[PDB]
Amino acid sequence: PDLLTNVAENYVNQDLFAGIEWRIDQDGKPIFQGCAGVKDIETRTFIPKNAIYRIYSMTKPIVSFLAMMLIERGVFRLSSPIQNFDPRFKSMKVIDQHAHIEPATALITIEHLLTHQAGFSYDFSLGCPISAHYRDAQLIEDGGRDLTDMMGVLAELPLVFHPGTQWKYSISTDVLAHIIECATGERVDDLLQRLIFDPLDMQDTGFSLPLDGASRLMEVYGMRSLHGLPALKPAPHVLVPADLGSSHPTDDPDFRRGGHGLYSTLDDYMAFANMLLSGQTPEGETLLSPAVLKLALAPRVHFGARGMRINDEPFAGYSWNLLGRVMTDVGAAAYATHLGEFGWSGVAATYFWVDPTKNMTGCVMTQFLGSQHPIGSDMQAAAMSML
Amino acid sequence: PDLLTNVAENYVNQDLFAGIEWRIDQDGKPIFQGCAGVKDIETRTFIPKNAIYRIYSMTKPIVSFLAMMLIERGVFRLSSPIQNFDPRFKSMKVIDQHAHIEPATALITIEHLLTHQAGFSYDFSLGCPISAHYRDAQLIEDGGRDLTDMMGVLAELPLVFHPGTQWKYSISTDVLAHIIECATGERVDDLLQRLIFDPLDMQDTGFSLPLDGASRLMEVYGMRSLHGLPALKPAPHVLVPADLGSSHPTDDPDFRRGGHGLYSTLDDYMAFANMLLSGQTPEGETLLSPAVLKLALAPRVHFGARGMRINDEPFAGYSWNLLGRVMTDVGAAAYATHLGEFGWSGVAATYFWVDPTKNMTGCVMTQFLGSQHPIGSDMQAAAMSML
Ligand SMILES: CCOC(=O)[C@@H](C)c1cccc(C(=O)c2ccccc2)c1
Ligand SMILES: CCOC(=O)[C@@H](C)c1cccc(C(=O)c2ccccc2)c1
Repeated sequence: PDLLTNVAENYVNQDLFAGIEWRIDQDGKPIFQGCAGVKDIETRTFIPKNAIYRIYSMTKPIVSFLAMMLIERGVFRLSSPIQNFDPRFKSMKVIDQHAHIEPATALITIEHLLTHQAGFSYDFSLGCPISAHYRDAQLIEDGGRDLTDMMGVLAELPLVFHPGTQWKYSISTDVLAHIIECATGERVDDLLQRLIFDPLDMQDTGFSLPLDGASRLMEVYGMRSLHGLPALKPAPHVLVPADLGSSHPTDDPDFRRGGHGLYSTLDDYMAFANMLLSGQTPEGETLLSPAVLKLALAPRVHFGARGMRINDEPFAGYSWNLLGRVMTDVGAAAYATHLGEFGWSGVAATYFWVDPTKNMTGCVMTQFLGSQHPIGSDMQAAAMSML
Repeated sequence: PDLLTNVAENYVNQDLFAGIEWRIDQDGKPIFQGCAGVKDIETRTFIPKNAIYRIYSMTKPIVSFLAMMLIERGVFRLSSPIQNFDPRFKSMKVIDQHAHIEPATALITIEHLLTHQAGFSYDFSLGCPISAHYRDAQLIEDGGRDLTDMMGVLAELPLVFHPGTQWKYSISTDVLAHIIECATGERVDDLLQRLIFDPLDMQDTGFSLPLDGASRLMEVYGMRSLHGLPALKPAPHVLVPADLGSSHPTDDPDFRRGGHGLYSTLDDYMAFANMLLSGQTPEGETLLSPAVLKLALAPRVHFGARGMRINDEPFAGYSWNLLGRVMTDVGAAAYATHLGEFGWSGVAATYFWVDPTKNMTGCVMTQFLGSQHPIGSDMQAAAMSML
């Protein structure tokens, strides 16, 4: 039966999500799709055609893919030290949980940024030795700050381990977007437009709403913590509209980031996901050669018995490649999948996957910040059970 | 029986040493003393009255004692970073045996210099990752270069471990002499004269010969390796005059060092050794307080299974304090001693000890570079056996 509809309708009928859309493609054509709920519970307006979602860290596979294209074109290489493009990242320091600070003993490379092994942290990282200083600097909160300037502020702060020696999910994709700009002399949003969005016909994807976009933007629900102080336990899961402060502008022509900030649609993101099965547009144009796509997807960071964790949340059986998660042990997995399934997700509960063993892609779009309910994994599992 | 004479005479009669003097004091007055052999085997001139010896690293306890006086007087402290006095030692790097170089993760302190834990090495260190670059720079060989200038060259080279983390006998006492000059605005030789030599009436001790000193200087025998390349096995122990090149001038008024370079006499060095029993001159003037002398003599570096070693030669049962060796386990010792016996020695086979349990001091003066025979320890053992 249609387990995907069941999952989505149950979430809407339990007042856990306002509105959900999903699509599963196989061999580049839709095989399951649906929608549940509404654009916003306040007016119960129906989900519009080509509804728009804040995809947060589903920005990261796109920016990472751009970096792989630029590696293929010779702009830089995985081993390139980022200080060669921005000397503000020369002479980094490292801080630990015992207040000890010392010089970094390795240079940060492009590969370190793509694997979150550079030693950067994130503003909302609970218990982190440096996240308090990120929050004081408002690195994430101040979305009106130009990327180039935010990077100058970040560069003055210490790392939390020596580059290459550990893994911690981080602001490093934003550093990557910035280093792309340094290396090319172009803006990351223009490069994304020319190299990825326009060839794949992702006309609704970008760091600002399209002209007719305000009426299609889905409402975002959830509770962002006071002052950005990382919470010690989950807030109650309640459909209250979320206040984004100045972190996620809708119409700032200079807003651009590497780790979040894109708006997109279900249809646009599926075009990107389907492309990742081959590296080609549907017309057959190559965005990334098979050899470099294989380089990008191969498991690259392997985890100990604790596994891959973000703020202590597990990604069971997943390793990390240059674009995001990749399933490397079905026997350790916590929900239905196949070896080699890859993809990523965002904090407003958007989720996608690519499953090469089934020539399958899937994406769930919704807007709930810090959900206590893993809707993305639930929908993936339903789709796996159906195919 | 006079074991000391028997040892010394056997060494002279076996053509191993040209000339030997010794004196052992108890309670500040001589109990055993003697001489054997000649000033030089070429003319067989007898050892002159107030014969002069190149004491090499028996310079180090003198310069270290000076540093303790300056600590007592508030000039600097054990924890003082040396870069505060000479910024050429900011931003040190560390090299390892696998060609890897990285920034030092700790600042070098005065204490590190006094304990040879700063990470410096020495030109003649066999197998050392950096000693080839010391030799290329001629740090030891170029005795005509001003101390201040040698330090500038040394400061550009990497350490061989992070400061504080290991022990390696080193050029750090020369760094200490230079930092003393930076901290005080005075020259180390003027400070030694005023603070130590003049109070102890050590009128023949200094970095150049007295005006009547040339005829009193003992000839120096042995083989220095060609180009300074550290030898893979001992050279034959043969009494041939040694060529010191420009490493050890006799009449350069600006030659001064921390780790070697002093000329002295048996009588002068015994005045210094006897003072180390109390921190006082024989007239009762305090050069160093009892509390700071105890701080200087307390065992400070402890060694693992292989023990304290220099170029793989062992100092069995010895630990390191701020002035040199200190006996911390008679059950591990390789020759007669008592708990707390301390002192040092030099590469031309001069040797001294202070034994607080016996209120005893002893010194052996001779001139043979890189002796295969441990004459100093043999004479200490003889004297211990005669009490
Ligand atoms: C998936 C992408 O989200 C991120 O990981 C970073 C980029 C991010 C960026 C901007 C805003 C937020 C939050 O609003 C938030 C974070 C943690 C808990 C509750 C809310 C998070
Ligand atoms: C005790 C003080 O030894 C030193 O610190 C330096 C000043 C030194 C200076 C000049 C010559 C030598 C050697 O002749 C030698 C070194 C190693 C092996 C064999 C011979 C050593």
